[PDB]
Formats: sequence, C-alpha cells, structure tokens
Amino acid sequence: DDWEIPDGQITVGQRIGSGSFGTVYKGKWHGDVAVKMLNVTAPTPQQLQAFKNEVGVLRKTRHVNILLFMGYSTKPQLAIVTQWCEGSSLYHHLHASETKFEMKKLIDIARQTARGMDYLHAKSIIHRDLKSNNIFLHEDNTVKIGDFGLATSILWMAPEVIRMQDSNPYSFQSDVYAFGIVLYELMTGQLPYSNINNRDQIIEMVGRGSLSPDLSKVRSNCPKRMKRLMAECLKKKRDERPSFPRILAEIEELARELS
Ligand SMILES: Cc1ccc(-n2nc(C(C)(C)C)cc2NC(=O)Nc2ccc(OCCN3CCOCC3)c3ccccc23)cc1
Repeated sequence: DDWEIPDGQITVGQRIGSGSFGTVYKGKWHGDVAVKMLNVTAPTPQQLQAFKNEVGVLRKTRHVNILLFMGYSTKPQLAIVTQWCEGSSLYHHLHASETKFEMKKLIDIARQTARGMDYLHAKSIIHRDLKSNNIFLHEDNTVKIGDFGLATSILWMAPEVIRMQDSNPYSFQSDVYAFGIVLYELMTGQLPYSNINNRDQIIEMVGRGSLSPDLSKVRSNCPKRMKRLMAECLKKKRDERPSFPRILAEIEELARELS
C-alpha cells in the first residue's frame, strides 16, 4: 500500500508539544490529526532515521488500542500523521489529576492495555518504553498505546535493563516488567519508590536487586488474582515473567468475575 501524503495537503495548527527532536501540531487532514515533524530546515542523517524507523514500525500496527498511524510526508519537512484524540495520558489522570477511577475502569484500562501490548508482541514489536505517560486515554474512555516520548524512563526500567548487561537488554520480558509497574501504578494509584527522594538511589538499588515496589501500597480493593499477576511481571528474572498472552488471558478472567 502507499502511505505517503502529497505535499501541502496537511495543515498545521498550534504546537501541541516539542522534543528537539520532534514537535507535534494539531493538524487538519480529512478531519483532525496530529503531526510530528522535524522543523530543522534540512533533515540530518540522524533524523532521517527516527523518521524511517518510526514509520517502519507504525505502518505495521492496526489495532484499536494502538494509536492510529495515518500517513507520512517528506517535502515541506519530514512528518508523521496520526489520529487526533481528545483525552489525557494515564500518567496525567493518575498522578496529574484528582481523577478517581472506579476499580472497573482501572481494571479495564489494564485489560485494554494488555490487548494493546499483546498485539505488538505478536507482531514481534517491542515497545521498549511502556509507561503511564505513553498510555493515552481517548474520549477519556479507551486506551491508545504509543511512544509520546520526543527525546529519543527509570521507574519502569526492568533491572536487567538498568544494568547494561549484554546490550541487548530489551525483550518482550522487559516489556512485561514495564507493564508490571503500570499495574503497580493502577492498583496503588502511586508511582513506585514514593518516599525515596534521591532519584539516583533507585537506579543502583533497583538493579542490584535490593529494591522492588512495596506492594503493601496496592489498595485494598485490588483482586488477589490481580496483585499476584502484578507481582508476576515484576519478577526480577526475565524468564520469571509471564508472557502477554498469559497476562491478557488472566486479566480477562479477573474482569469476568468483578463484572
Ligand atoms: C523513533 C520512534 C520509533 C517508533 C515509535 N513508535 N513506536 C510506537 C509503538 C511502540 C506504539 C509501536 C509508537 C511510536 N510512535 C509514537 O507513539 N508516535 C507518536 C505518538 C504520539 C503522537 O502525538 C501524540 C499527541 N496526541 C496525539 C493524538 O491527539 C492528542 C495528542 C504522534 C504524533 C505524530 C507522529 C507520531 C506520534 C516512535 C518513535
């Protein structure tokens, strides 16, 4: 198929965010859209990568819970087009807002995210950055996964990742682990290592093995099966971690019960 969008078809609204590299504007192409472009007059060889690659990956995703890739463009300046969604990042709702979700919502958020994550993995895609920021809540309703990071974090890094190891640290497994924190986030409602201020502490302490999320923090309501599953992904050793098919399957089963 062909996803290249003819030059000058798109129309760029107000800046929605900026990464140096990358900036996203609210656009208009056959309806609302979001576009990320490198305003740098001429594309560097670096950039020409972040473009090539990111379209490489997005092309291969059609799913309700993956943010919708629409098309790309080169000439005026390199650009990537996606659907425009109203809502705020999960990180936002959780840590950035008074917002209280019924456990049902919380559970479902998790269900949807796992549906999303299972899809990628099946398609042999490693997110490499999962986290509550990169989980988007559309219409405040449904979950859209993507990489909103404009700079390319620590709390979600699995240990073998924090330790440089064999430099091929990222795997479906690390992803399972990042997923595990997201659950920690959903069930407790707090980020991990809360009472720990120096951010340098966590980096050594977590990778050495001395530290993992203090689960007493998960609130009272969280189903046992859930807290288990959490603890499961957070299992320090890569092969200790469940695979997303196991996870979704679990998670669908928890919900049928709370129904
Ligand atoms: C280098 C690189 C390589 C791969 C990726 N890639 N990988 C993924 C996976 C893991 C989900 C497959 C996703 C990412 N890419 C992204 O998540 N990309 C983007 C996210 C958010 C954006 O707009 C966000 C703001 N939002 C848009 C909707 O309306 C509300 C505001 C985007 C706007 C325009 C273009 C890309 C966007 C990314 C970068």
